[PDB]
Amino acid sequence: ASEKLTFKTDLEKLEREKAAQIGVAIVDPQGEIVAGHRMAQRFAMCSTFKFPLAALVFERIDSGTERGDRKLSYGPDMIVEWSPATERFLASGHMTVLEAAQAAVQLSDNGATNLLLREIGGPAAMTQYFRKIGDSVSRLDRKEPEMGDNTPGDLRDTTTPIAMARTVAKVLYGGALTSTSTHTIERWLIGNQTGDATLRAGFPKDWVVGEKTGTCANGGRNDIGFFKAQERDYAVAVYTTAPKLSAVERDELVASVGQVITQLILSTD
Repeated sequence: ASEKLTFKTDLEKLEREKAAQIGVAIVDPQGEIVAGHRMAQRFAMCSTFKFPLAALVFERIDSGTERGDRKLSYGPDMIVEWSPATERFLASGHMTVLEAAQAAVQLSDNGATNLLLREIGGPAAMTQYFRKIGDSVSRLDRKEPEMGDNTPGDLRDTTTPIAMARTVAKVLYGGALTSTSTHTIERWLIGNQTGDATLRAGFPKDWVVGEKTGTCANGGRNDIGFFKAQERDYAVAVYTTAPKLSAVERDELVASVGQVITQLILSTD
């Protein structure tokens, strides 16, 4: 209670001084709440949905309705803003399911994400997967990049911190995927290339951390994932809205939230 009050007060200070709204949820591996802030306020998911999308793909691999080495053909029509791996593989004419999923998770590659969405039935099928694993909140309505428009008040392409944190825990800890598929996605999250300056920059350097970032128009900056601290496993979701901050200052904001999280966790002994 005392620690939870410091958590709240310190996030409210960041919110007030950075003119930002901060949504956080921390859950244990079974989805029980450790701490939260605006945890049931809706925020645009931005690229954070690419981690659940990968989980959906591995579920189809686990079930035999997809194969990771299946070649997904495409042309230049699939290149959109921020498609670094898709652009590199374009001349070869395809990416495999697994290549696309790894680029979506680790580089946030939009073309690779849309390639997978083409294959699994689109935003509706992403939403259906959320519902299947117990998430009645998260919804994908659009492909990239327009799903990141983050029009104020729009409930399309949103989640809440608590719903997403519980989805992360379900995927990583609650048996949604085989051990092999779970480990593959865990390692992709640890080796993510886009999160060096966000949440994991605010955590102690010996905590094992893996996460997926998101950036939206109108000041969305998010980071979801998992961390292992003091031999305890957690799932975490951070969504922020800071319209007036610079991109670097939003990075710093999420890292600061990581520090506030750390101080709560360390006050469990």
